[PDB]
Order: sequence, then structure tokens, then C-alpha cells
Amino acid sequence: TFVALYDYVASGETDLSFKKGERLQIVNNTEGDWWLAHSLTTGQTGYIPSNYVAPS
Repeated sequence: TFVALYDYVASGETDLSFKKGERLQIVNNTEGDWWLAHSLTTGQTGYIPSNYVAPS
């Protein structure tokens, strides 16, 4: 479980928007730049920038 450090607005069809403070479950971290995540706060799924979140 990770927490969002900053708001992120999705710019494409596979990334996930989230608000600062949202809690997320990381599903796929094979790549170092983009992680597939699942929002525990909102239940939505998509790719997020890995440097927008921190473990919590």
C-alpha cells in the first residue's frame, strides 16, 4: 500500500487519475516509470507515475 504525494490528472486512456493522499495498491511494478495501481480509496485501476507515490 502506497499513498499519493501529489494530484495526478490522467492524460491518456490507460493512466489513472488520483488525488494527493489517496491510498493505492500496486499491482504491477515490472517497469520503473509507470506502475499499474488500484485505488483503495476509489476502486479504480490504471497506470500511475511511480514517483508520485510513497509507501504507507
